[PDB]
Amino acid sequence: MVLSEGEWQLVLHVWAKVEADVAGHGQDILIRLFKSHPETLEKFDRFKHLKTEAEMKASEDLKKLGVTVLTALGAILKKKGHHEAELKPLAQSHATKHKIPIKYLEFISEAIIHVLHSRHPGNFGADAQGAMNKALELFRKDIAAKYKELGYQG
Ligand code: HEM
Repeated sequence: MVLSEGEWQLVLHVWAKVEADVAGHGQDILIRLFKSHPETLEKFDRFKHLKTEAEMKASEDLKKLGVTVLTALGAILKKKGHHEAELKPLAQSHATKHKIPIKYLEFISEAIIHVLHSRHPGNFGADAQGAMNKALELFRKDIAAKYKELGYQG
């Protein structure tokens, strides 16, 4: 699928806001995912044991992961669709080391949208949410295609 430039602009304008606090937004997102869809936590051997939201917030390693994930995502969004080189390593580890089904990539997309909507209401009205949704769907479509070539199809 293809985003127009005005859609990419809506995406990169709210992302610029996220980028003022990457660690705080990575924390919010992962916790939202884990609270909404607890089964997802089972994929993380390093964080599997965290029992409450308070322990998740206090986890220094979970914060460092959140930074790593948002940074990789940010790098993809900034390519505005031309993200074939960035997607390759990401799809290989998520398909063959981590084994993350597309369904879980849908769950984290929903958590990203939930946190931007709560934190950036002024820069995340309906049009901007529509554009971010389209960018994450494009992401998911391209990753699923890569999964299939890799032998996983998730
Ligand atoms: C926006 C979508 C996502 C992005 C950009 C992303 C990015 C990354 C990156 C950059 C790393 C470290 C390098 C690597 O192992 O490839 C990582 C690790 C990992 N990811 Fe993802 N990921 C995403 C979605 C998810 C989801 C939905 C799951 C599970 C429900 C997941 C599970 C994991 C696990 C288990 C690891 C290893 C973490 C650790 O170091 O202990 N990922 N991810």
